[PDB]
Amino acid sequence: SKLANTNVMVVGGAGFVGSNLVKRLLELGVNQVHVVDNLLSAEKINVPDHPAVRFSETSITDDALLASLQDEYDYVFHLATYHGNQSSIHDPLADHENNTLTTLKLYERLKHFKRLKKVVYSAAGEETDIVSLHNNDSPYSMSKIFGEFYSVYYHKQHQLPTVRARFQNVYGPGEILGAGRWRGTPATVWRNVTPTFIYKALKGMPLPLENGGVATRDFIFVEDVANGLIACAADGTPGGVYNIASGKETSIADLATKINEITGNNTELDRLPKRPWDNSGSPEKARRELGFSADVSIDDGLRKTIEWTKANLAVIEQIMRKHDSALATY
Amino acid sequence: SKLANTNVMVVGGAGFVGSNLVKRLLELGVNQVHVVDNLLSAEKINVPDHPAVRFSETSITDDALLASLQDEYDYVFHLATYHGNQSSIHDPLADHENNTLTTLKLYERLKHFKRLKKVVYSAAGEETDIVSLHNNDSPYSMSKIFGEFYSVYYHKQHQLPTVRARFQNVYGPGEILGAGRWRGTPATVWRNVTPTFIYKALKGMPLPLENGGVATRDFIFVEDVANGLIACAADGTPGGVYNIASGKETSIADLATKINEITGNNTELDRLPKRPWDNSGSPEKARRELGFSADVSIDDGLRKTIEWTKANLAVIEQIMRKHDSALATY
Ligand SMILES: NC(=O)c1ccc[n+]([C@@H]2O[C@H](COP(=O)([O-])OP(=O)(O)OC[C@H]3O[C@@H](n4cnc5c(N)ncnc54)[C@H](O)[C@@H]3O)[C@@H](O)[C@H]2O)c1
Ligand SMILES: NC(=O)c1ccc[n+]([C@@H]2O[C@H](COP(=O)([O-])OP(=O)(O)OC[C@H]3O[C@@H](n4cnc5c(N)ncnc54)[C@H](O)[C@@H]3O)[C@@H](O)[C@H]2O)c1
Repeated sequence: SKLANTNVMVVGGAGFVGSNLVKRLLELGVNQVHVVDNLLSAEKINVPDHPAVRFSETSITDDALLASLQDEYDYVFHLATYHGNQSSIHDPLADHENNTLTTLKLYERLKHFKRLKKVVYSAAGEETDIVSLHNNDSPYSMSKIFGEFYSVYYHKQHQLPTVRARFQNVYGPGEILGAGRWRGTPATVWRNVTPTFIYKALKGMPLPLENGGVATRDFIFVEDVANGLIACAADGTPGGVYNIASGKETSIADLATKINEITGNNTELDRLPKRPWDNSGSPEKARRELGFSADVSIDDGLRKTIEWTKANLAVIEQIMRKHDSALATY
Repeated sequence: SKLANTNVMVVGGAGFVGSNLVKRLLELGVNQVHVVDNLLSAEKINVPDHPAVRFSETSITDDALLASLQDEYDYVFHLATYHGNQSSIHDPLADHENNTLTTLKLYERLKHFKRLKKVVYSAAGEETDIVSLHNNDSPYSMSKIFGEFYSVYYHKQHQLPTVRARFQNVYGPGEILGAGRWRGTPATVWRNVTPTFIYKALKGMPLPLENGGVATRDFIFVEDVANGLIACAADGTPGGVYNIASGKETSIADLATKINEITGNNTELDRLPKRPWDNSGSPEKARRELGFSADVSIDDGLRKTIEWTKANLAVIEQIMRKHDSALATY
């Protein structure tokens, strides 16, 4: 691997995608991983106790931390965000600090570093660089896009070797319901459909389907996402963008169906047939240019995710329970 | 006028466009104007000593000021920026604070105000709401676009009655060379081609043309811009965008030629013929929907601007001279 024996920074490295990227980097034989993470939406147990892992429990927007940074990194993965859509809507200023300003202050610091081979930014999901002012359901979605603007600017103006990796609907081990601090809404606990469904199935309760589960999504397993981020780092064109995607869609009804089959959850599912009006990212560029393919099936990824959830269920419950009081008063 | 007897806030109201908008608002018989301006790129003499004008010499990002704001405004004009392209490139963080965060914190505060009929945002120049990640020569240009994203979001999510007014190449009385603090580069003094040309012509010196002055621009007189902003306030569709534009292009060679004719500047101009490759915003929407037309000719506007510059030349020179030391060491 081009990443063997390298020094890498993972901003947001204690998070869901981050922690899995860190695991993989260590597997690939990196020299050092510097995790920078304020634990706003993460648990310390998702960092490793590793001699190669240095952990700064600090915001990447902290001026002292930024000024302390040395030109000793080959690669930077910028994965920090304000998790997620619902939280951002609740408090756009909390989102801005942890989602927009993060990227700007990081790049501003990194712009004169010469050891950097690649700076990989996790963007929201061929690849086009045209955007509408009207997309944008949340401050979160806007912050993600702003990070792409910054990634293009810093490349053009300062030759910062940025690569934007667009993904969506990641799932897998290491996504903990209720991870971090209360960010204003029940989505702090119920972060995403897949871990919510897995948790509820493991507890033997009915999976709540919205509108018969007709919505489809391209789910991608987190270990494929980690490998895709690494491919972007190694071989992605500076200034460029790649979809990191499975190219396969699964209905929420089928997601639920599979989670129930795997867990043994015997409870009813109110599912409806999908109609053309219910749903009216290509992986080709990454495949062709980076040799990257996200090949873990929804069935295999779900099994792995459920296995991890089962093994860590008590810990996850203790973490969920810290938000009981905020949940009850929401 | 719909603005007669209203309470209006002008963020950035001590500036070039702002001060002229304030003058016009007072002419239209507004009840109160609250100018909020940190004077970062403005002079106090551009505010009026008026019983109707309240001046807060404070950033619009100041938390105390924001929390102090009352639901007592009919109209808000958000004209603050970090002046301008060159400065923003020099210090993207200074730009962010005074160009991106300004809009976000303002809107976040204004979002539950009920007396607001319109919030008018000065954007950078039919009207489309699709943008490229690759436009964007500066952090300034990105901040302007981000403000449009915010203006659309806050309208959709919170019914904030935003109107984006896109203009460019404003000129006229009240633009003072060297206004405000040093923002890192000589552009602090030499702000824009028109006042630079007028100042130099009045001093009897050769106007410096770049590449024979083949570049063309749609110049618009500041009093037309003020009236256009007022039309947006009165009649602009919430969530909407309008070009505020003359629809007429002038070459920098012709700009220079006219300034020399008006001032009597007898010095040479190195001008070249414009070729098709030298230059390879429609006013129709504003005309049709708002009854607005920017009809002041380049010849008439230049005369008015030169007259004002002549009358205030000593004051402008004293203001320019404060940057002598920063100029000499740049
Ligand atoms: N999971 C998905 O389906 C998905 C989809 C598209 C894009 N993304 C992007 O992937 C990246 C990782 O997201 P995730 O799903 O792992 O969520 P996450 O919340 O688990 O991870 C983000 C991490 O950023 C950290 N963080 C927040 N503010 C910080 C700050 N100021 N300084 C340093 N760290 C800070 C959090 O504590 C957390 O560990 C994000 O940039 C996100 O927007 C995720
Ligand atoms: N003049 C043009 O050709 C042009 C073209 C397109 C758009 N605009 C836009 O028009 C608006 C006015 O620009 P201008 O040309 O009058 O420049 P300007 O610099 O004279 O005015 C901007 C004002 O904002 C103030 N300001 C800066 N930071 C502030 C803050 N944090 N809080 C409150 N006030 C702050 C400055 O002190 C200044 O008075 C801007 O939004 C600008 O981006 C101007």
